[PDB]
Amino acid sequence: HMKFGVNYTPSGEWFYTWLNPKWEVIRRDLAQIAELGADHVRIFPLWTLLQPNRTWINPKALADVRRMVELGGEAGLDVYVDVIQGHLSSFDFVPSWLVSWHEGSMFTDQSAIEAQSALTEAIYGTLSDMKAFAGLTLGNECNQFTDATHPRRMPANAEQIGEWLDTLIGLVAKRCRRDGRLIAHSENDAIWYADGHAFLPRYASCKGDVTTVHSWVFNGTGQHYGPMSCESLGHAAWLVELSKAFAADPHRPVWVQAIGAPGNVIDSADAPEFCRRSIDAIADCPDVFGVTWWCSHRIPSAFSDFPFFEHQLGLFDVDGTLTDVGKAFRDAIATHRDTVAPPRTTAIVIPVDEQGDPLMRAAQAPGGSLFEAWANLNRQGERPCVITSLDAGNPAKLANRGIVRLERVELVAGHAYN
Amino acid sequence: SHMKFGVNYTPSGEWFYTWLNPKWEVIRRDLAQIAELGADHVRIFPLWTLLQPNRTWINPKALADVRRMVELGGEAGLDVYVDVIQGHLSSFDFVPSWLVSWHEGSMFTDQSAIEAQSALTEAIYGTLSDMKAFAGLTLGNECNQFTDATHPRRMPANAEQIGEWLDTLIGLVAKRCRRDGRLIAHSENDAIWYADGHAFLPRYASCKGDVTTVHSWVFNGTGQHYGPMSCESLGHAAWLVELSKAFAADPHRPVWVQAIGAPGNVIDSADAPEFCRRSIDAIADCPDVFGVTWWCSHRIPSAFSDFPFFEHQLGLFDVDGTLTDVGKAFRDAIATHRDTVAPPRTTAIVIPVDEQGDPLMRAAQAPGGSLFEAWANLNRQGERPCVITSLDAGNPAKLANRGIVRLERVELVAGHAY
Repeated sequence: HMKFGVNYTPSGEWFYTWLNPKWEVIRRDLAQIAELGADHVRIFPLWTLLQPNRTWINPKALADVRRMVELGGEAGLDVYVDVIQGHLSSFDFVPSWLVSWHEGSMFTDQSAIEAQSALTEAIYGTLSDMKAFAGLTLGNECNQFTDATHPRRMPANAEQIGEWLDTLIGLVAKRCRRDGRLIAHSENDAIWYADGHAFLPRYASCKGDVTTVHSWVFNGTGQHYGPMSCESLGHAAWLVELSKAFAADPHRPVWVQAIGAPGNVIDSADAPEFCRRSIDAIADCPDVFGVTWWCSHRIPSAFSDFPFFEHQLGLFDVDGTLTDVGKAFRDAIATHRDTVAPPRTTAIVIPVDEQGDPLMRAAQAPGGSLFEAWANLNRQGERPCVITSLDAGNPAKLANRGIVRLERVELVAGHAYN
Repeated sequence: SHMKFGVNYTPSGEWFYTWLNPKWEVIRRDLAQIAELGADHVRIFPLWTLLQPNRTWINPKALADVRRMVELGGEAGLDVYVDVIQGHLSSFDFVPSWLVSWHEGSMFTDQSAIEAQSALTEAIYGTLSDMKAFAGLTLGNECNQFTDATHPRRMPANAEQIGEWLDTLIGLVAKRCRRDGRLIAHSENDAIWYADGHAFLPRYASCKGDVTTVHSWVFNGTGQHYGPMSCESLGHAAWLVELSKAFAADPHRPVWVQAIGAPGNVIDSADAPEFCRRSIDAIADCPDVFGVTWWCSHRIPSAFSDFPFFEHQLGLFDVDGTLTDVGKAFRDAIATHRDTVAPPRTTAIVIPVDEQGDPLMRAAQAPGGSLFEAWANLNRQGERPCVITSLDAGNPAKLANRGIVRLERVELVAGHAY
């Protein structure tokens, strides 16, 4: 059955609380999350505090991560830790030894990679004795650093990205398997949607233990089709099913690791229903690892330079009370506690090259022919899945997935995306 | 008319990374060691990233840690000077997340950033204002390095905007400083004296704030072009003292040698004690010297990476806490010059300036330039030269106020050693 969790934004001080955590408030924060019926949280230490020198990891920062995990467990939550932030809510947190006079690419500078390796090992080893420590993600949407849009871009080609993922995941993959924990990585949706982007779809769907997707309908979907359109309400289920096309394993779990109802496209009055119906569509996709809502506690209004909608994403308001979206999410957990999605047997076909990479990612981005073909089949009640053209010509893969019907469409780029 | 003697305080063991979790018993021992030298003050350096992690939130714990370090300085018998904005330390930039990449801005021209720096200056002064040991503030360590074209993530500004930035931040506390008995200053690296085209102008250091600050580092081409133990190198700090007075409106304005060391990349380790003694000998023969503040107290531990190597040796106390040979020289220099009063300097070299009092050619007063060598040659000859501008040379009142009786002129010949 699906797991239900929340991305943990500390009340009152946000991630600025890591300098001097208020453990009694954090204990209360985590207790509130558990009261929703959530079974896990995802937490975010800051790279700048963890590793202020390339060869010195701050022991107090590690002990603070340990204490937050410990409090998560005492609240009855499994705790997932993102190692490298890196990036959170429009802000970059990059240690001084990788900035300006020391500027470097985290993806290709060998000394930086060895530092990220040491940090990954230090986080795992710090937490490894804890019953509540459930697994690690390399870091939140690290691919945003290498995208051509980034104003201080860290360069990398696709081969170097694959090596970066393999290096860091390979440090802990064996331990995670024998310990019963998970190792994953996380990209924003440029990996699915942006042609020329150095993170490739198959990286998300084949590397690490589960696929992560982050579903944000401010990516042009809500603006182009309407915030409460089938395209918008189904966007998270679309990412789940799209991602499986690029998976070698036919029942690999897909983790909707971040999803929210962004107020820059969805009116606040629609956000509870956006939450309920988005989770309804996700729950009708097989093999969903879980849904992790963004986020637990609203950002205090005294903090500046956030995009305004980021402040409202919290399930709990600044005074600690449960919002209407929080109620919807609580109710969605109860609704889908034991939901089992039936197999999906009609697949749309993604044309790919001989390496299994899309001929045109823009066609599966919002506004694209493949995006809309899936959305139309979904609106017609046909419950589509997604396959590549390579797999379409392999009956063993089709049989293992139960696919009996194939729908094909031409490649047409969308222009609604970002 | 007596010089103060102090040390720039680099915390033992953890360097400025100690601000994450200060080891107060070690810091107390650090400051007692500095006082044991006979030093009467320290200069301390909080980190901007920890003080102000959001544009509109200053972290109260970071403020309380600054207050506690000042308190321990006082308990050691030291006056404490605080640099507000780092900003820049020993090749590293510490710039908060809200002023980088997606949030990239210039601290010199972005009005909302200027208002944040104002709030931080006021918060630091106000936190420390009731403390007997708090002796004054500098806006920040060598902030001009952020606007130089050499900087790889330059914060733009023209010379007018730099003047406004200084006037704005200094103007916040200038009157309180005067009524309370404290000082306000600003600090630039030597590009202000040497770099043609630089938006910080010499008259800014010599007229704005209460005392002129200079940072004397003979790796700026002086040690290379003339030799590490040359007169040009041993006299370089006194040269900056006398050069700076040419651009001061106040004829007896104090000049603070706020940072000076014997950098191992140009000065042999065996020569550093004599470099310390004789540099201070030269400074002590310049009138109106506010004080000498050695860089730095405690050597950087070898476990920390990516520092220019010479930065590790600069400490008066070794990584094991024992007093180095330079520390002995500096201790002995304090005792030698406790009561040294420098006689007036009456022979002046003339700096040609435009109608605004700015050099016609800064390269001529940089290492290798005609004006640079004219002062050094007169000093080596025992002539104890001072420096005035061409505007001052044609003003009998200014000449009278400074006791200038003899003027030496040289044609402008640019240097290229800088």
